[PDB]
Amino acid sequence: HHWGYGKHNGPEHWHKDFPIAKGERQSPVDIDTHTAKYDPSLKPLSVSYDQATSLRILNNGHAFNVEFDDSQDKAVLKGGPLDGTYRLIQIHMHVGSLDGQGSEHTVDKKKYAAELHLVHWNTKYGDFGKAVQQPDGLAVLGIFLKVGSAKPGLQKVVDVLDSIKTKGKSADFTNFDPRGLLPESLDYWTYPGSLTTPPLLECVTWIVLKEPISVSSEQVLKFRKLNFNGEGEPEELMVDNWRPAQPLKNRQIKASFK
Ligand SMILES: [Co+2]
Repeated sequence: HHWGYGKHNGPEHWHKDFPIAKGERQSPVDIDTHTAKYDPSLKPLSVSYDQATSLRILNNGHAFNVEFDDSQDKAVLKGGPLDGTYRLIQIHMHVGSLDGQGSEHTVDKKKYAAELHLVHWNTKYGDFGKAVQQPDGLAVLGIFLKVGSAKPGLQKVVDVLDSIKTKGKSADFTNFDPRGLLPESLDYWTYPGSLTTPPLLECVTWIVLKEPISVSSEQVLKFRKLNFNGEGEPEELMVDNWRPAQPLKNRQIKASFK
């Protein structure tokens, strides 16, 4: 079998195949707002998704993933704690089975209904594959999801979920603007971490937005209708595909806001 989120292959088994799962810079972590350090020396975050170019959306059996053309600097992330340019390559979602869970990062132990991960990689490394092998190769943008008013930017994804219900299924997803997935405020917390799924490489500079985005009940409901399984196998709803919080160790979490 493969790694996953089930009893016999979930986050608790990962360390056997990827020993780094027990490393010193593992993600996600809990964000204790009473001890996070405000650092007024962080250049403002710069999100430039003006010429963004999405390609397709896919169900790899772990989540839905929207792939982007990262051959050029069309949709990048700079500023904040980042040095250089980071190219957006993919966006996926971690969701729960209940509104009270689903996010990977937590704030004062509170879990959100879901967490969006916008994955970017350092252009000083040539490509994603080379980037994941560097302590500062990736820059992932995390956005918490909370039930409220429907998010138009997410409705685009919601409307195609039917076509990619099972593992391995993919659909064309061009003309998708990721700007519609952001909240109003760009305030964030940041700390050095890793990928949250195998190979769990400690190559990412985490940027987690303080302000979640709102999604309607109908939308969140549709985001839980996807399947972990491939067509024809016993149906396993793709819910609770999140890795719990990991030991922060001596890492310091910094806030961009007072
Ligand atoms: Co993720």
